[PDB]
Amino acid sequence: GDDRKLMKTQEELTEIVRDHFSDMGEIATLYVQVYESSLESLVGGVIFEDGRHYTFVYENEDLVYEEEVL
Repeated sequence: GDDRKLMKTQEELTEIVRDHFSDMGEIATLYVQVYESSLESLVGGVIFEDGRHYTFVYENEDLVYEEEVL
């Protein structure tokens, strides 16, 4: 009888993404635009001081990213 499944938090999903990019440069602004309190996913891009906006999607084990270009 199975009601003890503990998942991530808005802390943890962000702390993964933050701890990652802290090892690859310096962030002007970090935030989340979309948080899954029901799954373990994280999107909100990331903005560097140096003017490098990237999108970022942590999906399970795929940590995909790309430049923001519209």
